[PDB]
Amino acid sequence: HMSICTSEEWQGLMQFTLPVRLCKEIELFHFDIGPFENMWPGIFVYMVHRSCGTSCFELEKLCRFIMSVKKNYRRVPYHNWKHAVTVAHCMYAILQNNHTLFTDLERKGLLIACLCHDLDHRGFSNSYLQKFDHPLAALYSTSTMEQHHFSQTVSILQLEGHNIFSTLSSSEYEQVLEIIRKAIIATDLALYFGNRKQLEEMYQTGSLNLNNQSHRDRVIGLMMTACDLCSVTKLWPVTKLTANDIYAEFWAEGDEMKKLGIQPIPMMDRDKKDEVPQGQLGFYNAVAIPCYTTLTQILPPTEPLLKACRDNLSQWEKVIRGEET
Ligand SMILES: Cc1c(N)nc(C2CC2)nc1Cl
Ligand SMILES: [Mg+2]
Ligand SMILES: [Zn+2]
Repeated sequence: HMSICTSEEWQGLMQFTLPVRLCKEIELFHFDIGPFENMWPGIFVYMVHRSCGTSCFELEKLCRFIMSVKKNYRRVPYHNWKHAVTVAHCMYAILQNNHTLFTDLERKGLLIACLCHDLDHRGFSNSYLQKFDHPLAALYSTSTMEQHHFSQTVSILQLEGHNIFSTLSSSEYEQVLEIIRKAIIATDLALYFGNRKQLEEMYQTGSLNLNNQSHRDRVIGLMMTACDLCSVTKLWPVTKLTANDIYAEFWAEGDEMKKLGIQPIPMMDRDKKDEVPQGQLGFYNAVAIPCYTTLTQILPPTEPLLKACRDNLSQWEKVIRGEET
């Protein structure tokens, strides 16, 4: 079952107003929510109200939904409430800059999918769950955690007073749940490689057509990867601090494996931290740079993400060369 927020929590959120000085900052792709922890639920309400409107959702239901989602993120080093709001902010910046390409249903579904995309993450990878035959891997054979995050999103919507989508027609309700399911499953990095390869081929051959639902689904999937990996698009000190959290979580998985008698892969071994800069250079070359390159080709307003990713790749190269630590 899903944890539920308290009345004090959602009522407090209903009263929040964003300081006007932050309006200019929140619109920027490089915005880092880090320094504003108490404002994170309020920043999410602000982004939903800007993209979709103050009357898109019943305010009481939206505040209960957000505070219950926060309560169902766990105290893990990386896949936590901060990550959820960071990914939702990147989606907000992408949607704001490509507004007319997305329907009202898609913008509301994608912001909610981003806030919920790692719901109830336990700090263990799909690799761990599958290798050790965890019951989640029996229920969900592929994209294990992602299917769980979607099931948890539906469970929160089913809590009394939390169904923010109940006012949609029956056809739009089904459509928004499908947008959310596909977007959350797209955050499984195993699916990204094939998705990006298909999109690059569609773009290069001139067959990419945003009026085609299957092509829209793929573009949305790439947008979800771009948002999920957006710590690589922040200013260097922020990118480096988030990388410490990414590895702290993977090292705890590696420690658990060692206790269970299985040697972890080097990335998850805290005794192999010296290999992190080369691991990051590999991740940027194989995953991040191609992701933002293809995204910028399809959605030119997203170019700042690619520029920042390239800047951070250069910083990791400087670390390898001993110019930075
Ligand atoms: C964003 C992100 C991510 N999801 N996973 C990694 C693995 C340690 C390589 N690095 C980054 Cl930078
Ligand atoms: Mg995830
Ligand atoms: Zn994530």
